[PDB]
Amino acid sequence: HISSQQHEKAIKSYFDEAQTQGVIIIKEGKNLSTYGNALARANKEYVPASTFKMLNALIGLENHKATTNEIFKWDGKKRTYPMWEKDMTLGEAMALSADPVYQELARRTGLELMQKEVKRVNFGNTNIGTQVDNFWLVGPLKITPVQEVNFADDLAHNRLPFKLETQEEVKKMLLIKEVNGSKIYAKSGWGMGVTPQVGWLTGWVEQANGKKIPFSLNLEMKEGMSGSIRNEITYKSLENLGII
Repeated sequence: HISSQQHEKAIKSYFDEAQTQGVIIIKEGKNLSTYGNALARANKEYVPASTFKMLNALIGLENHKATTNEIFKWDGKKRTYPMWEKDMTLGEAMALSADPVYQELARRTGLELMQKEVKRVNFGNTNIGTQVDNFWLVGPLKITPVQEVNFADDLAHNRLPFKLETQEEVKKMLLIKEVNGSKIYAKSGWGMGVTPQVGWLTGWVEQANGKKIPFSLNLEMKEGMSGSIRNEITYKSLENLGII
Protein backbone atom coordinates (compact mmCIF):
# COMPACT_ATOMS: atom_id res chain seq x y z
CA HIS A 1 0.00 0.00 0.00
CA ILE A 2 0.89 3.68 -0.61
CA SER A 3 2.42 5.58 2.34
CA SER A 4 0.68 8.62 3.77
CA GLN A 5 3.93 10.51 3.05
CA GLN A 6 3.33 9.66 -0.60
CA HIS A 7 -0.41 10.58 -0.53
CA GLU A 8 0.48 13.92 1.11
CA LYS A 9 3.16 14.56 -1.44
CA ALA A 10 0.95 13.71 -4.45
CA ILE A 11 -1.96 15.91 -3.30
CA LYS A 12 0.35 18.82 -2.43
CA SER A 13 1.72 18.44 -5.97
CA TYR A 14 -1.73 18.88 -7.55
CA PHE A 15 -2.00 22.33 -5.97
CA ASP A 16 1.65 23.14 -6.69
CA GLU A 17 1.21 22.19 -10.37
CA ALA A 18 -1.87 24.47 -10.69
CA GLN A 19 0.33 27.24 -9.30
CA THR A 20 -2.20 28.00 -6.58
CA GLN A 21 -2.35 27.75 -2.79
CA GLY A 22 -5.08 25.54 -1.39
CA VAL A 23 -6.27 22.78 0.93
CA ILE A 24 -8.68 19.90 0.52
CA ILE A 25 -10.32 18.57 3.73
CA ILE A 26 -11.69 15.00 3.64
CA LYS A 27 -13.98 13.57 6.30
CA GLU A 28 -14.22 9.79 6.88
CA GLY A 29 -16.79 9.17 9.56
CA LYS A 30 -15.77 11.61 12.25
CA ASN A 31 -12.10 11.97 11.19
CA LEU A 32 -11.03 15.21 9.36
CA SER A 33 -7.94 14.99 7.10
CA THR A 34 -6.31 18.07 5.61
CA TYR A 35 -4.23 17.84 2.42
CA GLY A 36 -2.78 20.24 -0.15
CA ASN A 37 0.04 22.82 -0.30
CA ALA A 38 -1.31 25.35 2.21
CA LEU A 39 -2.59 23.46 5.19
CA ALA A 40 -3.13 26.50 7.43
CA ARG A 41 -6.02 27.60 5.20
CA ALA A 42 -8.05 24.85 6.96
CA ASN A 43 -9.35 27.06 9.79
CA LYS A 44 -9.20 30.47 8.06
CA GLU A 45 -12.48 32.25 7.17
CA TYR A 46 -13.32 33.07 3.51
CA VAL A 47 -16.48 34.22 1.80
CA PRO A 48 -18.68 31.22 0.82
CA ALA A 49 -19.43 32.73 -2.61
CA SER A 50 -21.68 30.37 -4.61
CA THR A 51 -21.35 27.58 -1.99
CA PHE A 52 -24.02 29.57 -0.20
CA LYS A 53 -26.53 28.57 -2.93
CA MET A 54 -26.81 25.19 -1.19
CA LEU A 55 -28.16 26.84 1.95
CA ASN A 56 -30.11 29.55 0.07
CA ALA A 57 -31.99 26.68 -1.71
CA LEU A 58 -32.65 24.80 1.59
CA ILE A 59 -34.10 27.94 3.18
CA GLY A 60 -36.18 28.99 0.14
CA LEU A 61 -37.71 25.55 -0.28
CA GLU A 62 -38.30 24.96 3.46
CA ASN A 63 -40.08 28.33 3.74
CA HIS A 64 -42.18 27.85 0.52
CA LYS A 65 -40.50 30.69 -1.39
CA ALA A 66 -40.20 28.42 -4.43
CA THR A 67 -40.81 24.87 -5.60
CA THR A 68 -38.38 22.65 -7.43
CA ASN A 69 -40.22 22.94 -10.73
CA GLU A 70 -40.99 26.65 -10.71
CA ILE A 71 -39.32 28.42 -13.66
CA PHE A 72 -37.50 31.67 -12.78
CA LYS A 73 -37.79 33.76 -15.97
CA TRP A 74 -34.89 35.79 -17.27
CA ASP A 75 -36.07 39.42 -17.07
CA GLY A 76 -34.34 40.18 -20.41
CA LYS A 77 -31.50 42.32 -18.92
CA LYS A 78 -27.86 41.54 -19.89
CA ARG A 79 -26.32 39.17 -17.31
CA THR A 80 -22.56 38.73 -16.62
CA TYR A 81 -22.53 35.41 -18.58
CA PRO A 82 -24.74 34.58 -21.60
CA MET A 83 -25.58 31.12 -20.32
CA TRP A 84 -27.46 32.95 -17.49
CA GLU A 85 -29.78 34.68 -20.01
CA LYS A 86 -32.45 31.94 -19.89
CA ASP A 87 -35.42 30.76 -17.79
CA MET A 88 -34.48 28.14 -15.21
CA THR A 89 -35.48 26.07 -12.18
CA LEU A 90 -33.51 26.35 -8.90
CA GLY A 91 -31.83 23.10 -9.91
CA GLU A 92 -30.66 24.36 -13.28
CA ALA A 93 -29.57 27.63 -11.65
CA MET A 94 -27.60 25.55 -9.09
CA ALA A 95 -25.68 23.74 -11.84
CA LEU A 96 -25.00 26.99 -13.70
CA SER A 97 -24.29 28.86 -10.45
CA ALA A 98 -26.77 31.50 -11.77
CA ASP A 99 -26.50 34.17 -9.09
CA PRO A 100 -29.50 36.22 -10.40
CA VAL A 101 -31.91 33.38 -9.65
CA TYR A 102 -30.45 32.93 -6.19
CA GLN A 103 -30.63 36.66 -5.57
CA GLU A 104 -34.33 36.48 -6.45
CA LEU A 105 -34.79 33.61 -3.99
CA ALA A 106 -32.90 35.55 -1.26
CA ARG A 107 -35.16 38.58 -1.84
CA ARG A 108 -38.25 36.39 -1.55
CA THR A 109 -36.87 34.96 1.68
CA GLY A 110 -36.17 38.52 2.92
CA LEU A 111 -33.33 39.81 5.20
CA GLU A 112 -35.11 39.02 8.47
CA LEU A 113 -35.98 35.39 7.74
CA MET A 114 -32.59 34.94 6.05
CA GLN A 115 -30.78 36.16 9.20
CA LYS A 116 -32.88 33.90 11.45
CA GLU A 117 -32.31 30.87 9.27
CA VAL A 118 -28.57 31.33 8.80
CA LYS A 119 -28.22 31.79 12.63
CA ARG A 120 -30.45 28.72 13.20
CA VAL A 121 -28.26 26.54 10.94
CA ASN A 122 -25.06 27.92 12.51
CA PHE A 123 -23.46 28.44 9.08
CA GLY A 124 -19.92 29.88 9.28
CA ASN A 125 -19.74 33.12 11.29
CA THR A 126 -23.51 33.41 10.75
CA ASN A 127 -23.45 37.19 9.98
CA ILE A 128 -25.37 38.33 6.87
CA GLY A 129 -25.43 42.12 7.50
CA THR A 130 -28.07 44.33 5.89
CA GLN A 131 -28.26 43.38 2.19
CA VAL A 132 -30.20 40.12 1.67
CA ASP A 133 -28.95 39.81 -1.90
CA ASN A 134 -25.18 40.17 -1.72
CA PHE A 135 -23.87 38.93 1.69
CA TRP A 136 -22.11 35.78 0.26
CA LEU A 137 -19.75 37.60 -2.09
CA VAL A 138 -17.86 40.32 -0.23
CA GLY A 139 -18.84 39.89 3.40
CA PRO A 140 -19.88 39.93 6.08
CA LEU A 141 -20.63 36.20 5.81
CA LYS A 142 -17.49 34.02 6.17
CA ILE A 143 -16.78 30.37 6.75
CA THR A 144 -13.74 28.08 7.11
CA PRO A 145 -12.94 25.03 4.95
CA VAL A 146 -13.44 22.92 8.10
CA GLN A 147 -16.94 24.45 8.58
CA GLU A 148 -17.69 23.82 4.85
CA VAL A 149 -16.79 20.14 5.02
CA ASN A 150 -18.85 19.84 8.23
CA PHE A 151 -21.82 21.45 6.43
CA ALA A 152 -21.44 19.00 3.53
CA ASP A 153 -21.29 16.15 6.06
CA ASP A 154 -24.51 17.37 7.68
CA LEU A 155 -26.31 17.74 4.30
CA ALA A 156 -25.00 14.41 2.99
CA HIS A 157 -26.46 12.68 6.09
CA ASN A 158 -29.70 14.68 6.28
CA ARG A 159 -28.66 16.12 9.64
CA LEU A 160 -29.32 19.79 8.96
CA PRO A 161 -32.42 21.27 10.74
CA PHE A 162 -34.74 21.19 7.68
CA LYS A 163 -37.22 18.57 6.53
CA LEU A 164 -35.77 15.45 5.12
CA GLU A 165 -37.63 16.26 1.86
CA THR A 166 -36.07 19.75 1.59
CA GLN A 167 -32.59 18.17 2.03
CA GLU A 168 -33.27 15.50 -0.58
CA GLU A 169 -34.53 18.11 -3.05
CA VAL A 170 -31.39 20.24 -2.67
CA LYS A 171 -29.17 17.18 -2.80
CA LYS A 172 -30.68 16.12 -6.15
CA MET A 173 -29.53 19.54 -7.49
CA LEU A 174 -25.88 18.88 -6.62
CA LEU A 175 -24.97 15.77 -8.62
CA ILE A 176 -21.98 16.73 -10.77
CA LYS A 177 -20.16 13.49 -11.68
CA GLU A 178 -20.35 9.69 -11.78
CA VAL A 179 -17.11 7.74 -11.67
CA ASN A 180 -16.91 3.94 -11.38
CA GLY A 181 -20.16 3.47 -9.42
CA SER A 182 -19.33 6.54 -7.28
CA LYS A 183 -21.51 9.67 -7.42
CA ILE A 184 -20.00 13.10 -6.72
CA TYR A 185 -22.33 15.74 -5.26
CA ALA A 186 -20.78 19.19 -4.85
CA LYS A 187 -21.22 22.93 -5.23
CA SER A 188 -18.45 25.03 -6.75
CA GLY A 189 -17.68 28.57 -5.75
CA TRP A 190 -15.56 31.41 -7.15
CA GLY A 191 -15.46 34.65 -5.18
CA MET A 192 -14.19 37.15 -7.78
CA GLY A 193 -14.94 40.30 -5.72
CA VAL A 194 -12.64 39.61 -2.70
CA THR A 195 -8.85 39.91 -2.90
CA PRO A 196 -7.33 37.55 -3.17
CA GLN A 197 -10.07 35.57 -4.96
CA VAL A 198 -11.33 32.33 -3.39
CA GLY A 199 -12.22 29.05 -5.14
CA TRP A 200 -14.39 26.32 -3.53
CA LEU A 201 -15.67 22.86 -4.37
CA THR A 202 -17.61 21.49 -1.41
CA GLY A 203 -19.56 18.24 -1.50
CA TRP A 204 -19.31 14.52 -0.91
CA VAL A 205 -18.68 11.23 -2.68
CA GLU A 206 -21.41 8.66 -2.41
CA GLN A 207 -19.67 5.30 -2.96
CA ALA A 208 -21.11 2.15 -4.54
CA ASN A 209 -21.84 0.63 -1.11
CA GLY A 210 -23.72 3.68 0.27
CA LYS A 211 -20.90 5.34 2.29
CA LYS A 212 -20.65 9.12 1.99
CA ILE A 213 -17.27 10.88 2.14
CA PRO A 214 -17.50 14.71 2.40
CA PHE A 215 -14.82 17.06 1.12
CA SER A 216 -14.13 20.76 0.78
CA LEU A 217 -11.53 22.12 -1.58
CA ASN A 218 -10.53 25.70 -0.90
CA LEU A 219 -7.88 27.52 -3.00
CA GLU A 220 -6.75 30.94 -4.22
CA MET A 221 -8.02 31.72 -7.74
CA LYS A 222 -5.75 33.99 -9.84
CA GLU A 223 -6.47 36.01 -13.04
CA GLY A 224 -4.82 33.29 -15.19
CA MET A 225 -7.03 30.39 -14.00
CA SER A 226 -9.75 28.11 -15.39
CA GLY A 227 -12.68 27.11 -13.10
CA SER A 228 -12.27 23.40 -13.85
CA ILE A 229 -8.93 23.40 -11.99
CA ARG A 230 -11.15 23.03 -8.88
CA ASN A 231 -12.69 19.83 -10.23
CA GLU A 232 -9.42 18.45 -11.56
CA ILE A 233 -7.54 18.90 -8.26
CA THR A 234 -10.49 17.41 -6.39
CA TYR A 235 -10.93 14.33 -8.61
CA LYS A 236 -7.15 13.70 -8.65
CA SER A 237 -7.10 13.97 -4.84
CA LEU A 238 -10.09 11.68 -4.21
CA GLU A 239 -8.64 9.17 -6.69
CA ASN A 240 -5.16 9.31 -5.21
CA LEU A 241 -6.75 8.44 -1.88
CA GLY A 242 -8.82 5.68 -3.57
CA ILE A 243 -12.08 7.41 -2.53
CA ILE A 244 -13.22 7.24 -6.15
